[PDB]
Amino acid sequence: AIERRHVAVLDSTMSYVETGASDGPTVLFLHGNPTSSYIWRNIIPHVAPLGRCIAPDLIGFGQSGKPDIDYRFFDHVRYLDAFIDALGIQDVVLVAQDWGTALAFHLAARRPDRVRGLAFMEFIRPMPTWDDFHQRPQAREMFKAFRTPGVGEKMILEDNVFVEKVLPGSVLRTLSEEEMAVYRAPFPTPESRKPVLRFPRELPIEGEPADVAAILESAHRALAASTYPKLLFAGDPGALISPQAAERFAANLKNCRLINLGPGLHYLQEDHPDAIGRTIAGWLPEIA
Repeated sequence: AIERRHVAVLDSTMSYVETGASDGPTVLFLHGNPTSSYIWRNIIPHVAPLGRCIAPDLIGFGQSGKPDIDYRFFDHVRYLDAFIDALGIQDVVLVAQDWGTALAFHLAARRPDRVRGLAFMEFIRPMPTWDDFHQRPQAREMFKAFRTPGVGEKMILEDNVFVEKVLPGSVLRTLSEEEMAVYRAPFPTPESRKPVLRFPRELPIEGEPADVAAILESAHRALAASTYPKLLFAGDPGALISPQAAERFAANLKNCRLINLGPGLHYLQEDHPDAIGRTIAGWLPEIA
């Protein structure tokens, strides 16, 4: 009982995977850069017996449409909101990673009524300095380059380094040639890679861009006050989130359980699908 579908959204379409009607909650899975619903493929089967799983491809990613837009964070907000409306999704449990977490936090800040729980990992937070981005200095230098005009275009649009090198580089196991062919499929041309280049330029680092920084600071205030149940997964060493930062974050949030998965980098779904899926499955009955 699983299907890839498409739905008209604003000026385009979005693709999504759906497991269909369930007596349990609706569970909305949100990927980040430069992945798609595909990253949840080994996790969703653990959750499907307990809830209706919906995993969209963000606009410009996966099998979603490629409209002529900027692909800013605010564009993703609008397309995801319209996706939610088009499917009639109401109460939801959010499962999110990377930019999917920023979308989840901003959704919960505006519509707290609807958010019944949040399982998250490797999340976006305002970063006052570059030392607050990532944990390895060579990664900081690379993302500084992505954020530099001209240089980032060459690296991401022309050479496709985010898909071809950064993605497999932040998985401990080796992604197979067939897995990489799926991950590369949305991005055959420099033009198609525009969303992949815009995302790192949206990261709120040193207060810039100021519009994203302010919106995510507000979303984090709402998250800190919120009372819905939460699961925070973390790897060692992780990438955006160190083990120490994850422990402090989960300790300070309300109703938040920390799951230390063990050795892992950024794309934790690729190294720990059973642990993530089984843990979410065991936690959903607390929500219902």
